[PDB]
Amino acid sequence: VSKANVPKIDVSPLFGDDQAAKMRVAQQIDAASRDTGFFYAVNHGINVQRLSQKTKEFHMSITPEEKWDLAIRAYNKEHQDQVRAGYYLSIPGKKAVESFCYLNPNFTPDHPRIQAKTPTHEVNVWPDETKHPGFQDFAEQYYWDVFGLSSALLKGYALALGKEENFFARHFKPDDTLASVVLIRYPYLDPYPEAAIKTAADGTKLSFEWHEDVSLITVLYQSNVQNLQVETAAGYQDIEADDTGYLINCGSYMAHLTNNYYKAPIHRVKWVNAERQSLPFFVNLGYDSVIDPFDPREPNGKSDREPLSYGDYLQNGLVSLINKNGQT
Ligand SMILES: CC(C)[C@@H](NC(=O)[C@H](CS)NC(=O)CCC[C@H](N)C(=O)O)C(=O)O
Ligand SMILES: [Fe+2]
Repeated sequence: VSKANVPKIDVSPLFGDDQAAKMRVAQQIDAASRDTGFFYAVNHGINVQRLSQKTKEFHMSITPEEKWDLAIRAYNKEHQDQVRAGYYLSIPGKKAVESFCYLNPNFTPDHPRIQAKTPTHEVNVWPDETKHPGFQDFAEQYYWDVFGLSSALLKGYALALGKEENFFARHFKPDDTLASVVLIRYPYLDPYPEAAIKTAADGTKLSFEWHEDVSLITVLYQSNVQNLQVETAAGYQDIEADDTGYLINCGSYMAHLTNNYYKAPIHRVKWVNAERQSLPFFVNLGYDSVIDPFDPREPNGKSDREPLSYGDYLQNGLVSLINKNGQT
């Protein structure tokens, strides 16, 4: 019933060289991360009007033929190499949500991780240029725009924890990041299929159940339709929508590294019968990236938790999320 306190943080100093101003941003990241776990990043420099318009044009013009040709393995047995990247189909009358996921544009057939067949690395699939002119160029450019924003955010998290600003960002590299963009369409449907609505223990109608994120951080743009709720000790609280800002939260890899000092907030998606967009960028590191866990509450920072390689974390995490909350 209540509304979550989600502050709006001007992140523009993180692109600059005024070190005190960066510290003032870091303090606000720290405070939000220790409270509900969510904040809006504002003054971020990304053209989100164009993001939303180009995503809508793609979602509304793609045909069933094209969806089959781009489908991940869960929907097309022919595409055994597409576990992450491709189209995630809706099922008329049963499943409302549909989406398109793409990975690092640098993952080509000649990339060494692709040649080694390393798990979680795939080459992106794209629609025909002539049916969707400019879409691939836009989407690859967007990847690097949100990469740049995420790199700056990571400097803020580092300073917030008392570390040098490259503590996380040094592991977040264009040549090997496992980060993904997902372009999700939540449709207006009348009648809305009952199989696509889940009922929470507390009676709330949901589109996606409670979870912690599989990410270091999650950088999310959504249309202006309220849908997210965050769990607190006193129950779920509504996150108000803001279609000019990016909603930021930590994933479970951050909670692991920090001995839960920055928790991964549990959140869920309420069912709303409205046409809307949900466009997450999941900040993932490289396959071999390892950050030694530390405990910010302890003077010496010592913690007993085992270091975890990002690749093993991600592979287990994505499968666990499918098993718990369903194939999307
Ligand atoms: C809550 C939003 C981020 C969005 N949900 C989501 O994106 C949910 C929960 S964080 N995320 C996932 O299913 C993980 C997708 C991972 C992606 N295929 C990849 O290979 O990297 C929604 O609107 O449902
Ligand atoms: Fe999430």
